[PDB]
Amino acid sequence: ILGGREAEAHARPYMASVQLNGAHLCGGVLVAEQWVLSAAHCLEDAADGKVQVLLGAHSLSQPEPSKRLYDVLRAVPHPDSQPDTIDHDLLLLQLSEKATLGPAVRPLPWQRVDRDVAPGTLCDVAGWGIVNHAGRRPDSLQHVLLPVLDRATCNRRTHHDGAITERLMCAESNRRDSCKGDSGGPLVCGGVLEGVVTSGSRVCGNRKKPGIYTRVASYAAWIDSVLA
Ligand SMILES: Cn1cc(NC(=O)N2CCC[C@H]2C(=O)Nc2cccc(OC(F)(F)F)c2)c2ccccc21
Repeated sequence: ILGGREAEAHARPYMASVQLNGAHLCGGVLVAEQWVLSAAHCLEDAADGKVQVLLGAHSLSQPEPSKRLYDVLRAVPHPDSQPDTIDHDLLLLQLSEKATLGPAVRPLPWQRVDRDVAPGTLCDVAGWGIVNHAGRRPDSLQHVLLPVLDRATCNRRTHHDGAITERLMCAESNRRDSCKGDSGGPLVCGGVLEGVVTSGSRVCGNRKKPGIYTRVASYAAWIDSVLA
């Protein structure tokens, strides 16, 4: 997260760190007792690496009573996701058992009504991604509040030049932004999950290249099918 602040520890009990061989790789969001949603590109060339999900965390490194590292029974990328596109960039991770719930670990309600978030709506995105251009990695969860950017602006040639489909949304990226390592994490608006940070390499903090988020409401039936 660029231009953000250290999050209040455990105030986002849905927040997941998706880890590969013990290192933070991507954000994710607990959406059911046994299921974490993230981005499909996260597991590109993950091969047979050990994929785990850390729940209940603030610090990646320090002991906390609510922190638990879960193994993953199933990783389910969206069938239409592809390495060279930003489309359908969702991943569902089935934990090896249902998560132990409490004040620091709780699924987030998620949007099923397929209607756009209004431009200017202030939404929260959190993550353990890089916090500066040097690539400094924070030990603890960071967050930033970002206004939703209208799709027409986001689609201007100067911005993302027609790439933003009805299944995607954008947020402003003027100094405050998601960045490398924040992919897969949640964009939350009014206490409901609306977006998942896409996992394509994108310059961070430049107003001319807004953040892109997959609209969870557009994939409601897919999320349901995988859980079933
Ligand atoms: C906006 N933005 C999104 C990008 N993509 C992206 O993050 N990923 C693609 C799928 C995997 C994930 C990733 O690279 N994770 C990763 C890798 C190494 C360390 C690490 O820990 C960390 F963050 F440094 F603390 C995290 C991305 C990449 C570059 C620039 C902007 C970028």
